[PDB]
Amino acid sequence: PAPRVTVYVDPPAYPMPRYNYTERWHTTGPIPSPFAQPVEVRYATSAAACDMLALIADPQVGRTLWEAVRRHARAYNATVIWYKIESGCARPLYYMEYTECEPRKHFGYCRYRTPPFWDSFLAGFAYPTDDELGLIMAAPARLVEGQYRRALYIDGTVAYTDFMVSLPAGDCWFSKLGAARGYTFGACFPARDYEQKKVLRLTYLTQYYPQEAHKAIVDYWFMRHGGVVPPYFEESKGYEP
Ligand SMILES: *[C@@H]1O[C@H](CO)[C@@H](O[C@@H]2O[C@H](CO)[C@@H](O[C@@H]3O[C@H](CO)[C@@H](O)[C@H](O)[C@H]3NC(C)=O)[C@H](O)[C@H]2NC(C)=O)[C@H](O)[C@H]1NC(C)=O
Ligand SMILES: *[C@@H]1O[C@H](CO)[C@@H](O)[C@H](O)[C@H]1NC(C)=O
Repeated sequence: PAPRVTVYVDPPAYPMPRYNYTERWHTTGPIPSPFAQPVEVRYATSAAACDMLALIADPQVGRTLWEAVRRHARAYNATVIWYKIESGCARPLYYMEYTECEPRKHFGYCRYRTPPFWDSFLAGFAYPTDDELGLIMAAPARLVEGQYRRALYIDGTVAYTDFMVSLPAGDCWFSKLGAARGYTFGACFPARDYEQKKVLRLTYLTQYYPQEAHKAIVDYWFMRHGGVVPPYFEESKGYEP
């Protein structure tokens, strides 16, 4: 019978970033609709309730930057958005804008970034993978089950991936079941609100730590309750009969 206790650990790490960039603060904008061949679907589940969950689908961004270098492109730009898809509506989860990026280097080497805009509930237990293209969730509560949509924009061109998240082991004893005032994900918006430009990022989401520190803060909380961070997160499975 495995104990359910806090454990000693070092404070959250302060990693050195990959590179120096200018952070663009206090920007807003309408988040594009997530709706409308069809979308590549993947599946993510956890064998144990206090496991880490990954949402991983290599989007082949390496090739599309290689394509741009072959056309002598001087730069590229990018936007990464996550949503929770429900009946009729979508919750915005994550927004991140990369501008003036170098295509000869690996994705993300950009002269300008916004901070990542996060849903407040989600940011307490989840952070982007190291390549900033997937998500890691640290022992999510069962209420996290659902359909998560990733939208990758390169040079204005979007590509979508869905993740069907299934959590049959239930809550973990230390899962975060709410943020302040018990709030869970933020408001679900229907397609029309997105189209009419009402889902302003600075209004519904909050600017947050870059991936290195974000991973460090959550990993610390996760580890202090006994969790082990895996050394690798494999690609999420597709549909299998
Ligand atoms: C990331 O870069 C994208 C392009 O690299 C930007 O999207 C492009 O913005 C252009 C404006 O500079 C659009 O302009 C088109 O060109 C003529 C002018 O010659 C206009 O009159 C047209 O009306 C206009 N056409 C269209 C189809 O809008 C580009 O078309 C547009 N291209 C794409 C593929 O979106 C993004 O704005 C930029 N993203 C960010 C966040 O800065
Ligand atoms: C730029 O930042 C990198 C890491 O972020 C650091 O190693 C380097 O010393 C910095 N250089 C300057 C000139 O700021």
